[PDB]
Amino acid sequence: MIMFGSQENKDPLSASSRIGHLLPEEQVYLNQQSGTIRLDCFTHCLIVKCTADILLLDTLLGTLVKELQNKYTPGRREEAIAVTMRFLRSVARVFVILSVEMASSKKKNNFIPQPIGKCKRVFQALLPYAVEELCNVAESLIVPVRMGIARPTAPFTLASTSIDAMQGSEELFSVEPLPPRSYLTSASSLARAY
Amino acid sequence: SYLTSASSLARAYSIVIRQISDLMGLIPKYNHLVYSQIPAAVKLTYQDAVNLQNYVEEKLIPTWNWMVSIMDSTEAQLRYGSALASAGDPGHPNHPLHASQNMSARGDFLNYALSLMRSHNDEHSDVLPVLDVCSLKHVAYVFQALIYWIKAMNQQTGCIPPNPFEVPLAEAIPLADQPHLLQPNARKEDLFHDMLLGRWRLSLELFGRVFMEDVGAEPGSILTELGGFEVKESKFRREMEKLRNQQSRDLSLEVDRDRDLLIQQTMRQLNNHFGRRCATTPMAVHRVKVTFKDEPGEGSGVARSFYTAIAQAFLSNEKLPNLNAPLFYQPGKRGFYTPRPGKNTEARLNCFRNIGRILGLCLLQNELCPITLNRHVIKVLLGRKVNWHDFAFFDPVMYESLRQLILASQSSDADAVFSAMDLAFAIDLCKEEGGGQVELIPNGVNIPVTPQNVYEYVRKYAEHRMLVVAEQPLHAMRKGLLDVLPKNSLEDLTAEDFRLLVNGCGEVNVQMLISFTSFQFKRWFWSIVEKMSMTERQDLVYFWTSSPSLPASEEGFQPMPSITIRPPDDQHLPTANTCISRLYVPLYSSKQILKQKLLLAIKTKNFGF
Amino acid sequence: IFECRTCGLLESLCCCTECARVCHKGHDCKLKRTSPTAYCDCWEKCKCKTLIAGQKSARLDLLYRLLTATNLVTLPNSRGEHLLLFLVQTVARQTVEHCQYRPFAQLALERVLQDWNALKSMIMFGSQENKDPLSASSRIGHLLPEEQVYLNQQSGTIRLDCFTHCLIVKCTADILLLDTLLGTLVKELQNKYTPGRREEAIAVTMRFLRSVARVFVILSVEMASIPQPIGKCKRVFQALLPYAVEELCNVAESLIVPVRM
Amino acid sequence: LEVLPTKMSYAANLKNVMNMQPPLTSFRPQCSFMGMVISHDMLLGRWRLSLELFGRVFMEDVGAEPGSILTELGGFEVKESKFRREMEKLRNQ
Ligand SMILES: [Zn+2]
Ligand SMILES: [Zn+2]
Repeated sequence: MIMFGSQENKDPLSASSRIGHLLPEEQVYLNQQSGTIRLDCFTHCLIVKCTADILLLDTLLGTLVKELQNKYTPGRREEAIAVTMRFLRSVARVFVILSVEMASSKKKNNFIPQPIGKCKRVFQALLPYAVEELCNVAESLIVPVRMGIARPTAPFTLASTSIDAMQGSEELFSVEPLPPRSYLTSASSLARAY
Repeated sequence: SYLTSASSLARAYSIVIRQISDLMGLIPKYNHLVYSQIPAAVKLTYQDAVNLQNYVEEKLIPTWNWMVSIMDSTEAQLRYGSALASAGDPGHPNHPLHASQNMSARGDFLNYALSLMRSHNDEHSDVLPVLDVCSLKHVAYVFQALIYWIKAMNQQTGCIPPNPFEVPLAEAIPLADQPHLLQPNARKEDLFHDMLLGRWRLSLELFGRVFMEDVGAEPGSILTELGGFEVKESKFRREMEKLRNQQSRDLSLEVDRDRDLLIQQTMRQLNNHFGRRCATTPMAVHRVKVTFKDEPGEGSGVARSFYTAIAQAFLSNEKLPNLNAPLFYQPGKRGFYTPRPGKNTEARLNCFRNIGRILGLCLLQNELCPITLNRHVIKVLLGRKVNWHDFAFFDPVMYESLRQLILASQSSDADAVFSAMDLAFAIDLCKEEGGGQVELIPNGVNIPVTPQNVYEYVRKYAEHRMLVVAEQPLHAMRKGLLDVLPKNSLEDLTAEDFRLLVNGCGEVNVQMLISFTSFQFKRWFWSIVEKMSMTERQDLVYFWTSSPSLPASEEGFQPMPSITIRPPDDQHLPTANTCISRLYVPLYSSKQILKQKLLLAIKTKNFGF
Repeated sequence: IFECRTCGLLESLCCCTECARVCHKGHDCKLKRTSPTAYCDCWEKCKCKTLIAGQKSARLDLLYRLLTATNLVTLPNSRGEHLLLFLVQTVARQTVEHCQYRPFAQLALERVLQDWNALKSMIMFGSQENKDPLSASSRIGHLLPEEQVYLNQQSGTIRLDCFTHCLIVKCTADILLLDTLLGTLVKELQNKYTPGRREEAIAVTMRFLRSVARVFVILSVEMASIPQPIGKCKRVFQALLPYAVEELCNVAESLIVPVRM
Repeated sequence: LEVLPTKMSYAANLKNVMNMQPPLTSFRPQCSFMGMVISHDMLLGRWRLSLELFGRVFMEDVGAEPGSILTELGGFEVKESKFRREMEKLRNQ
């Protein structure tokens, strides 16, 4: 599951040979990229769409932690870290989107939405690796505003209720990849994400 | 208002960078240019010259890193999108080439944020990255300036040659195989310092289309030089407009519609005009006017009818009045003609000479002259060096058949194979010339070709079929254009540009026609013209603007084509005013029957004013 | 034209700008912006002390001795302009008015630039240890210590820009003045006899080329894609090519920094 | 950061910031951003005027984030709001 996106199932990642290959440099750009749309769909469903049963998330973290401290099997430690790192990148992507959508606690309710609360549980149980991965995620968001990279976009309102936030998130995450054959708003919004 | 300030600061930066480059160009020639002319100037040694260069480079390094990283990132995104188009399929509305690419504010931003996080660890798969290249024009000012620095510092302290190593013609020169890919804006790839300019090929292609009015107005812009048809035709359209309006002497032509008399009348006046003039002095005219008799009315539409009328006389393959063979033929694909040498009489030279003028006259006043020419004959007209790649335009069959011969000569067994063919340096002429073996080199009949000189044999076949057989027409047809257009007005445009300006668009494009013409009746009219056959579109435009084709640019209509809807009347027929290219159609509340009036009007093939 | 309350020159009555600084010095004389067509009326209501011109040969000779014996060229006048700045304004104003003549400032200015002391004062006029009476600075003796710093840093450069702009843009006359300014600068930039002079001439040239680059950029940014004002800026850079390239390198760097960040 | 920021130039200022360069419960944080232990009080005192405009212009957007230092250094404008609303809620109770 986690190492999906790599290898070929149904997408232009598959059939990258002569049929989708005009001299070798076509594959070079098609390679060096690993799919994560399928991975993101699994993560978003497990964090957002599912209920507060909080048993599948514990079950997933139980086996990841168990293999992260396995020594008697040769080479198991290295593949456990690579699996963990890719999974934590997916959770950070969902957490950034969810937190950016929702507004600040202006009503002094002192309540954090359940989907975000599940994201924090993953980060805490994997503290050394989550801290490392959140460092790179933050760097990707603020690098365009360090220079004039722009992509101005347009201002948008901030959702106050949970239901509105779950609306926007699923539009961009429940998506099928592909088959085979105003500037100041963007800077301020990226700075808010950082 | 941020991007306006950032783009202005980038323009101010470029003005300073040019001065450093301009100043540093005077260092080698200081004692001859500055120290002598200026009464009071400093004296420069050599040690401070190299130290000065080190100072400039170290200052410009931070800007170099800023620009290169941005241009590298955008180029990889643009190239990756083109890779996805080839592999992905059309249809699914996220394909880059699908119709949609041509949403809530919240939804629009979340994709940009998601794209950046995915591309940091280079995941970015199966989705086209979000990129608003129209917002990077302050970057384009910086990059264009630093190129100017290194495009001139390199001097201070095309025509594809390869003959061998062939590839199938289907993707080697695709323009030759489908000659209908000549859109006015067709990308050059589809038809067919230095390292950095080629390293960012795609990025410099988008620049010069979105950033040409600003950037490209600068005194040393690469985008202006890198520009293709869109900037070169506008420059030419002004170039011969300047010489058209300055002239105060006009010429009058007078011919009839009859085929035999038309050629006789047209020649009888053209040579008379050259009699009072000189060969060295160009035949530049303010305006040449021709009126057909038995039909009163003078105007622009009459002139357009003439160029088509004179073209059909030479287009056809029948004989001509003696004052003897037809002077054109199609050796390769249909539509593209090559001169017929024939008996090489003095009268034939004038016929090929005088067809040159009408090509220049058409360009001078910017009509269309439907005399389609092969690539090689167009090239020799402009003066560019003919090579062994445009021979593919002469025909696809022979070069491809000849291409296998070099490819087969790459094996040792080909020596035994070559003994079977045992070709010699002799070529049999086509049935066009009446046949007959011709020697490529002296005593070539007794000398059989070998795989050793297949490299040598190939080039002797081409130019024998290219130049010498058509030596006197190509040398005669040339001063036809020469005597009317100046020497220094055609060097910029290539053989590919020349065709679009002379012959216009290859086919009558309805999708361009709608964007060119101006006015529920229209929708019925537009549906009719979509399905009506391709054979008689040329007549409709001939009915429309007295020409079978369309100009390759929107400006090519002087004035713009218009259509006016008259009050309803089912008895009358549509009438076109060619002098203003205005078509009047009665307001018909029916679609199928309206086509009958259009077909009836088209078949008339008559004009009157 | 000017108006004076004390002399009664009002309404239709006016006095020329030459009479304002001599006949009406110290009065309540102010410039007015009305009715551009006029003529002087100073004598009709005042004893005009400007109707007589003296011996011209003695005027120049007197200027020669004052520029040699005395140290008077460094002192600015009551309006804050050093003598060189005043003269350049006169030449620019004169060359427009004097074109309407139907049948000294040029000579003095071309002579003042020829000596090193005047050029040193003009180019470094706003710089510290040189104080403009009318500037908001040179009053820093009663403000808090933190206020006094933040003001020792930064150096006045408006007066230098005004002088440089006039000699390049406004003084559209002959080029003799611009070559004269460079002639004494380059000579003082290659003199090895007087000790402690090379490093001083280097600093003066740096400051001057900074003003030219500031003027050259604004003119080029304003204009669309060669005008004489730009051609004069280009000539200055060529004559001091080693010292112009490095100055332009910093000028370009300052413009692109906010875009880069 | 001992020297008072004096130059009003972005290029020079960026040069300065660059060229100047057991039981687990015993672990203690060690903020030393590019040398020297840094306290929020020192940074707040250094950027004083810049933080007065920030808390007075960007009060509805940047002054609304969780744990923002724009709203607990705020003046009357932020003080008149939370007291009256808190009083109003108590009054209606
Ligand atoms: Zn007075
Ligand atoms: Zn007077």
